[PDB]
Amino acid sequence: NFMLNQPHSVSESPGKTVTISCTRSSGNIDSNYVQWYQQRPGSAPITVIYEDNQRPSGVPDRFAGSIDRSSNSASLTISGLKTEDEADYYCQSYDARNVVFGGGTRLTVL
Amino acid sequence: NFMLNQPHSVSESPGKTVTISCTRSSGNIDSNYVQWYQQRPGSAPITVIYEDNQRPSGVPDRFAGSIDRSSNSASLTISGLKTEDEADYYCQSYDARNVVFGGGTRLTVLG
Repeated sequence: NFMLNQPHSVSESPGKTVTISCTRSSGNIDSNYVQWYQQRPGSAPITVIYEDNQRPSGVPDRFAGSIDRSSNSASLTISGLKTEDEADYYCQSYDARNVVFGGGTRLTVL
Repeated sequence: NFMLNQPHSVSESPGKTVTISCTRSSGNIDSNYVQWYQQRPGSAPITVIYEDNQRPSGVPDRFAGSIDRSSNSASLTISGLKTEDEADYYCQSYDARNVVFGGGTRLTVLG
């Protein structure tokens, strides 16, 4: 088993870039795919990144996923922030007998 | 290209067994693994079921995943219902390689 640790929240201005990171506590981050989910409270989550850095159809190119083996973390970078981007972001990966989610990062667009 | 439709709300008394459906709009429900996530207020989702009926350790056997091919859907059944089970439940599967989520179901324990 392992944990995916990410900041409770982060704030940034519209038009700017923000990076939300997810650190895996044990085992190598590159051991399994990392997904990034966007959820606006009251609605189901939406996949913005799957398999570390692949954006599904219909997701703006302003979203990009990356993996950093040196820090054993995954990052979601959102450029040109739009108000609509305000939402909670959860990273997720696979362990052995479970799917583990990060605590989620509340992104506030000032 | 498909959607995973679930009932918006479901309610049941404590102690009883509640079933939450997840219906795939197109393509066989059994052609890709279905996961079930439990999301309590202001917190992160947790996996209660993965690969159709697998329970990670920690999750009570009170939760069970199943597949009904006649209604092309997956179901999460929760027995010994407790007020603590109240939360939003999301089913999830794969379209190509993308992760598709169900609309979600608000489970209220009328108790």
